[PDB]
Amino acid sequence: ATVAPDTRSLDEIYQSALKEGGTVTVYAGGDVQSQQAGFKQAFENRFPGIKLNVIVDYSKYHDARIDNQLATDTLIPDVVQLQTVQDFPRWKKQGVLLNYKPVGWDKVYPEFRDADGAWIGAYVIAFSNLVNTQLLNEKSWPREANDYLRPDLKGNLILAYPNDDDAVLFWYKQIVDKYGWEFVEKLQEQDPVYVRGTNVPGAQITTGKYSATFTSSGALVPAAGSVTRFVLPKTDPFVSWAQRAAIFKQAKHPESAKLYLSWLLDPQTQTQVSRMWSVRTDVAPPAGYKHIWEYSNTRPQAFADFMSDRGAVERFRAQMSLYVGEAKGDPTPGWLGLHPEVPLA
Ligand SMILES: [Mg+2]
Repeated sequence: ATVAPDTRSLDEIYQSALKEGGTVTVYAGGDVQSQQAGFKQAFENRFPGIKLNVIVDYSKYHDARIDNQLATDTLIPDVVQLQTVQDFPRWKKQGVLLNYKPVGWDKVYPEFRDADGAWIGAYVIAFSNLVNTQLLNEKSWPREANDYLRPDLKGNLILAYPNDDDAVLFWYKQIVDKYGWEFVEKLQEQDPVYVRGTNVPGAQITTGKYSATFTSSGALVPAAGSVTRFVLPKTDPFVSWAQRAAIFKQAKHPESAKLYLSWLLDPQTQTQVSRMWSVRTDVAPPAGYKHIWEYSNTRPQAFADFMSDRGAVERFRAQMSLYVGEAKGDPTPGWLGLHPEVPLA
């Protein structure tokens, strides 16, 4: 089906959405439900009477959950938004996605959108250095990969399990490409602490238990008095991608789903709610930064290309497992089962 970019205002979409019962359900990729709390609060304040029933789980479990619900005709969500970006062209070809070009679709950087409107990049996430600014002075913030091998960072590092999250894994793929397996070998001698949940390193660094990590997201504009800082490398690669979102063809609440996606793309949402880069060409990067596509030391399309070859990803993941061990501990989102209809208690 051929569609044109939505020309309606948010309020015009919103009045139309209100007829649907006052709830839109979103299966969103993430480590913990709290990561979506800001979006939920902003959305529900902006559109009174419509609840953003967003449900967080690892992307690698949400996509399987959607595949199984499709197979059994028990589909629950209106919208899916994940970092497993290779799923979206597959679901498109399967015919289960609603072609919709949201408000602002024309301004989305072309590689961050499906040409027919089958899916859209919602916002940009990047994984790189996160440092404790009270433990480390600015001149000593580690920024390059080999900075983490210096003696005064031994025992002071906490890291997300690369074998539990493919975006984390891709950071290592790039670094091994450049510096070889010797980097991973030397890194283990630093006695890093590995954890599940990409939220956890930043959480424990904030409390002062660790000094730094190199596979974390973070605010480009930190809040006043923040003890942490997201810091890019000067030269070394970092990971970035556009989180992908789509509406299902069988969505029970298509107008509300449309509202959500159009709201995500709004310039205010892109700069005031989303905490990193925007997918839009007409949205200024935060002061001090360039557009994500202007950094020579990251390539969002490289993550997508990586994720398309499951065999290559698996082989690299398995080798990393031999260096860091099996991913230990409980899954941070909790265990949602096959048919979560609301967030966990
Ligand atoms: Mg030792």
